Amino acid sequence: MKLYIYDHCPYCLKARMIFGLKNIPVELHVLLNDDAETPTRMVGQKQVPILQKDDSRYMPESMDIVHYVDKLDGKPLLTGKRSPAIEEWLRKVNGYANKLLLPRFAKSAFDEFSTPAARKYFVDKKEASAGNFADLLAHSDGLIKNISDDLRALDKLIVKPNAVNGELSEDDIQLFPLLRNLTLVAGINWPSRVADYRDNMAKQTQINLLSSMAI
Ligand SMILES: N[C@@H](CCC(=O)N[C@@H](CS(=O)O)C(=O)NCC(=O)O)C(=O)O
Ligand SMILES: [Cl-]
Ligand SMILES: [Zn+2]
Ligand SMILES: [Zn+2]
Repeated sequence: MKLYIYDHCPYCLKARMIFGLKNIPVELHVLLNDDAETPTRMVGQKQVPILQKDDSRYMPESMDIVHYVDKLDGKPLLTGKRSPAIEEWLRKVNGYANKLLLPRFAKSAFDEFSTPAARKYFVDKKEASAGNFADLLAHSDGLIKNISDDLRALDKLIVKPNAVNGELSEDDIQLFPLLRNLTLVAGINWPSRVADYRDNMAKQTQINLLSSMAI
């Protein structure tokens, strides 16, 4: 199977997670952020992730790909209970996390931004939507405090470092991509239980953390 992604893309990360959790090999391909032609040939419009199944057919939609791959061997892993507290925490943190992440993604060495035009495409589309990146970056100190404090709240909710609610669930697929991308943010104070969850899920999923290029 092949997965066509952006490295920063949280939807893409959800799809990458399930391959890692199931120990199913997959060939990753990072598309340039401005490449409409390639995803359009596969699924009809520019979007990632895109799965190429072992029958060569292409499938879009992270939700569909996650559940397709989880069921492949008739042994689904995503069986644990959902947590309203975790889901509510994610809604709260998603209220502002992109104010930190988008301007940092635009300055980072992800392969989807490896041409100038791709990087400019991202900046032009996301500034229009999120607002002036300079202004967002000038507000970093408050935003970094807010996420450090929110992670202190999450610390008390993590049941096991291998599964947020104790058994692997839909909530791990929603939580880990956010925690992975937040390792790009220099200055966050990571509590112990959250750092262990983040590291264990990075190891299980075989998805890299971003500490080495944090800004
Ligand atoms: N409903 C789809 C959403 C994928 C999506 O919007 N992905 C974004 C990248 S993410 O970093 O925001 C995307 O494909 N953007 C490309 C564009 O809109 O030009 C799914 O669940 O897989
Ligand atoms: Cl899902
Ligand atoms: Zn994106
Ligand atoms: Zn799901």
